[PDB]
Amino acid sequence: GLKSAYKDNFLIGAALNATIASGADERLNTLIAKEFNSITPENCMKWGVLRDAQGQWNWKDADAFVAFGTKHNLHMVGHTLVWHSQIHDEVFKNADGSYISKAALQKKMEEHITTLAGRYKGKLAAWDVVNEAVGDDLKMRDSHWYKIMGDDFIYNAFTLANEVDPKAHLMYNDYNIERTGKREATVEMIERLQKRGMPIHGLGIQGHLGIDTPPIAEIEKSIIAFAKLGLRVHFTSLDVDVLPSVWEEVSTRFEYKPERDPYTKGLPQEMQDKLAKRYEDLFKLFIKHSDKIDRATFWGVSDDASWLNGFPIPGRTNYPLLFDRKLQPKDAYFRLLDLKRLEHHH
Ligand SMILES: OC[C@@H]1O[C@@H](O[C@@H]2[C@@H](O)[C@H](O[C@@H]3CO[C@H](O)[C@H](O)[C@H]3O)OC[C@H]2O)[C@H](O)[C@H]1O
Ligand SMILES: [Cl-]
Ligand SMILES: [Mg+2]
Repeated sequence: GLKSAYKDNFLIGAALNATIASGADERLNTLIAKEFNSITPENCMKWGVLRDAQGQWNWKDADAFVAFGTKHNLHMVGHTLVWHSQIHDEVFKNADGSYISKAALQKKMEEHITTLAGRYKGKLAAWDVVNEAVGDDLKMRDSHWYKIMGDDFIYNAFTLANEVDPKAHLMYNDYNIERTGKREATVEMIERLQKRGMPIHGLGIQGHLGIDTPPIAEIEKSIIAFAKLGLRVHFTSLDVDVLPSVWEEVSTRFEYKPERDPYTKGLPQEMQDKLAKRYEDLFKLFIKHSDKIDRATFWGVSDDASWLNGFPIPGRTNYPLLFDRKLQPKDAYFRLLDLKRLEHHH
């Protein structure tokens, strides 16, 4: 499978939802063991999913994920310690809406990281310590984290994670950093935190790509720029959106319309071909820069369980991954295998 074909290049990973990570699906257990040598929990280690609004913890799904990776001897990436999404407003705010102090939030971060990264110390090889800190306007994202703590929210998150599990490979992770503008803003931020002595080992490019954009050349610039920071590059959340885009009026663009969901009956072969060529282009690039890249993780296993079916428009039928809704490999899968099977060396 993919993991074996790409053995000499990088890990091949998948994000697993809680149903998959339970181990109850024999067909996926088989598929995953064959294809992937790394996994990431799709949701269960996120603050607002793992904990309730009162801060109470429920380990069932997170433990099941770690048990699954241990059972199958898979490299495991924790996702994610500090992020502005899927986290209760109660972490940051009093019931009246007012923000708590920097000191009070720091205490909460310390408790969260110490507990979560501590539980799985030595079991998870890597952590997405901070996710999505640069805004799409290229300034620091105006989250509660940032408004209360400043850039110390990032510095302190990495410091704490490194104290709790000194052996973990600590990553900053973001989307659209394949693109000019955000790439450079991210480079500058990381540069300035590295200067301050922040422990950081890796840089995650999410890789939520469109069928057309961004071009390979922009992605290449990012691989090269982030590697120059002395960081290992990971592609963390790969998928290819094949459906009409709403990214380019502004307030109805997220509503369901049938014209924006044109493949409910199946993805036609011509689009299968385009999708296969797009993934092939991408993996050619990755192979080219295998010296800089530790991992390529897909944000799901099969198309039936992709988040892009419901984002950014609820209820669509998307086709973003390497396995179809019956778990059969798509044409894109075979193009990826052929890149390695037919590789030329001395
Ligand atoms: O519809 C219910 C549920 O939604 C899906 O999970 C979503 C995640 O996949 C999503 O992951 C983020 C994707 O963007 C970035 O890569 C980020 O780093 C990821 O955490 O987060 C929102 C979730 O709703 C599941 O597919 C499905 O069961
Ligand atoms: Cl899940
Ligand atoms: Mg282990």
